[PDB]
Amino acid sequence: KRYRALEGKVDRNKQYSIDEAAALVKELATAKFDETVEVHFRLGIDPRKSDQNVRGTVALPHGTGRSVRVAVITKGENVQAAEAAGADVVGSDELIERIAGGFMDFDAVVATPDMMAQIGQKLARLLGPRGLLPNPKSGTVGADVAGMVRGLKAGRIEFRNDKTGVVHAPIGKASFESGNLSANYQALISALEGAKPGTAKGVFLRSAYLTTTMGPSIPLALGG
RNA sequence: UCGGGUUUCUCUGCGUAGGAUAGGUGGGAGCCUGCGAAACUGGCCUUUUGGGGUCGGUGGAGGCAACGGUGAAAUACCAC
Repeated sequence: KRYRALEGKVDRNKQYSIDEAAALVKELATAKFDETVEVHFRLGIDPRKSDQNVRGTVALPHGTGRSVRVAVITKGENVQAAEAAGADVVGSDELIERIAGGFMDFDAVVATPDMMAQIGQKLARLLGPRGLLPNPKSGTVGADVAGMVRGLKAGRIEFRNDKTGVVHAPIGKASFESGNLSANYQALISALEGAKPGTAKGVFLRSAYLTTTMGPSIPLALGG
């Protein structure tokens, strides 16, 4: 159990908005190690059609307690511009053997302009239908594997949708401040309520709830 | 008796592989002694293919997830 002195201070009938929940989120987590509290939203527009899934990304503010994940595949003057920085698993053309041998937990596997065919002639039989490839309009295309892979540096990417009616993206950690849990919360209603491709209904935001390693939830308010 | 709603309580979810239905994210490695995990017999619920609960004989009480297995995710520990 262990449900008091952290839920006794919790009532699921009042409010705790932006400048208030931020000074009461790192609190409701007197459990074990570092404890992050989720930020819940509800995509319940119409959860059973192909044009209601948010097929886009989000970019976290500062620097989380994590790192940077990008398995580059390059050759030439792109190896010293991709190993002397801090990406992930970089070498040469043998990165088709590191992503077809027995491990695919890597992220945005980059390439080279004239070497896109390395992830299109050799890894379009396996890595083809994975939706994690470099193309000339989305993530990282061209010789931009040092400037806009910084969108994979300063911002936890993440792209997912479901079949029920719950969508909750993380802020990172609570190992910061009471003005930085609401600074990470200025990029979640700033990069997640913009999914309107084909058809939708009326009124989007309704309320908000929470989640930890021992809860709980004080319904977050909304406004200016 | 019927019409439904709301709220407390109650759980099915195998087109794929994956030993045993993972239902989702974060703390993804810890505590749990304070709120439905093992399968011998003519089963209800999923339908006499395997699988949570069983009514009772039958009678190892400490563990599991995982590296592996594995996939845009994994079978457990805490909640929405």
